[PDB]
Amino acid sequence: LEPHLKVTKCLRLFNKQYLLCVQAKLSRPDLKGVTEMIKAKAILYPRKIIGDLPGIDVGHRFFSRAEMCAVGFHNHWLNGIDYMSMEYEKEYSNYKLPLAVSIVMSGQYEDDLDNADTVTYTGQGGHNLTGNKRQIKDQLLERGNLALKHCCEYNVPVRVTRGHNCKSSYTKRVYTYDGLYKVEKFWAQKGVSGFTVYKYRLKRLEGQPELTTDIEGLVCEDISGGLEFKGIPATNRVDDSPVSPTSGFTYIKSLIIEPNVIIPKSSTGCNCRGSCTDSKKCACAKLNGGNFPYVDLNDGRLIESRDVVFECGPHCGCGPKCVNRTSQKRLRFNLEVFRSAKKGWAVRSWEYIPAGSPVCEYIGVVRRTADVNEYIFEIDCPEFCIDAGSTGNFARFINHSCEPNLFVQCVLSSHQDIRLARVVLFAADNISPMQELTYDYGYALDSVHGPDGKVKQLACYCGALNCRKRLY
DNA sequence: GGTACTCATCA
DNA sequence: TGATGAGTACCAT
Ligand SMILES: Nc1ncnc2c1ncn2[C@@H]1O[C@H](CSCC[C@H](N)C(=O)O)[C@@H](O)[C@H]1O
Ligand SMILES: [Zn+2]
Ligand SMILES: [Zn+2]
Ligand SMILES: [Zn+2]
Ligand SMILES: [Zn+2]
Repeated sequence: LEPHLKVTKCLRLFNKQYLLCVQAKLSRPDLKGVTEMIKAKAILYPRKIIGDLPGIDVGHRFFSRAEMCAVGFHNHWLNGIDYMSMEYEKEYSNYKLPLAVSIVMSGQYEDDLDNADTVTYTGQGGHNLTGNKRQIKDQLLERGNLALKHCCEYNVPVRVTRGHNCKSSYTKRVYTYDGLYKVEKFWAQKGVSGFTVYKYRLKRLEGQPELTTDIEGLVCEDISGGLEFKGIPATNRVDDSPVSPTSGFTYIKSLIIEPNVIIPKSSTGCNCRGSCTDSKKCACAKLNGGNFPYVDLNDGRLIESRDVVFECGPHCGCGPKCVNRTSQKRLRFNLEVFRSAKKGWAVRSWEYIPAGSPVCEYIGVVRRTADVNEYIFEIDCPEFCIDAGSTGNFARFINHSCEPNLFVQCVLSSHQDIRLARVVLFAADNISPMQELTYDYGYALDSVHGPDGKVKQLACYCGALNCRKRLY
């Protein structure tokens, strides 16, 4: 129902198509992903819209031009100016068409001038796509240039999105929707390359979140023992307790099996050598239904959720680099444990996390549920659970949300007993720096009874729009 | 139907 | 570094 959720699910569907095209090794799988979205009538906003799109807030970060196409936010994958064609002329009979609704500024036009709240934006045309990429002939008042002129004359604002470079390993560039701007005036003049260009002076409208630019409270330098490949610092700027999240608690990197929990028969595994790449020859690809569930992109991303993923294991002939061991690899991201206002400790990332990336296995002591307060994860892909109450990895610090950005994935690798699957958290969405990582704990309402005559209730503080207000 | 256009993306 | 990329937008040589 709710538009932010619609946007989320559209973007997840695009990400699925994208990764499937990457697996098929198709040219420009981003664009192919869009074509698949069009075929499936899955473009969220299939017609042009003036102003804001519901579910797309000012500040929204897009991870490719293609994503913007998938949502319907900006319909060309290349073109800087998106406008209503003459098809829209009866719908908007009092405006003069064409009429622009969205522009992208990515530093490609030498005449562009970016001063944040004020922008001088170059029209389209005569722009070289090959070479030093300069203007190579005069522009005229046509196409997008006309569209922008009409915006100026009819007081129709345009959405403005900026491309930004990232020094991250996995995402090279991001596009931020920076809000509505009015087209104040336009004119022709000689550009820096000596040919005529049209220029559009844009001024950011008020009534919007401010444009923004861009270790305090450290309580522990690395909550792992140096056991994670990337250290995980902890902070507390909520109060000044000097207490670390590690007090009382022993960080571990591998599961601990309680003595009365059975150790199932080891998986037979595959006979591939080095890395598994041929899905015909690989028994582990066969277990998954014939294809690998992970794609070899950004050190391994899960294409889509499954009842269970079958990874290579102890007896496979392949080494640790195998893409079908994706969730077994080193922590890829710089993370931080921080004190939340009302949920206790919480986890966020300092880096971008691509959708489908593994975040972590839930590590703790595996116990029979019959033998077992707030750090237990039942394995239900329930006879067995993972207890991180006294020992575990960082997973136990991740909070619940009614609108999460991580999801739970069961993985079999050491053995084939589904009751004892590994529990692994993957990014459901593309996650930006400093966003809290969360998953849905999945408790039923009124499942919990206090030791007396009361249903026991626990308030949710996830802050989501559709919060429902109770963990249970 | 025919096609000129184009502010990305790939190590 | 540049070759490709595909959904138009508009005319229908
Ligand atoms: N969305 C949410 N709202 C309120 N409390 C939450 C919450 N998500 C997690 N919690 C709290 O965190 C517990 C899960 S363990 C998660 C780590 C915990 N926040 C800590 O400080 O160690 C829950 O029992 C609950 O007390
Ligand atoms: Zn393998
Ligand atoms: Zn194999
Ligand atoms: Zn294998
Ligand atoms: Zn909630």
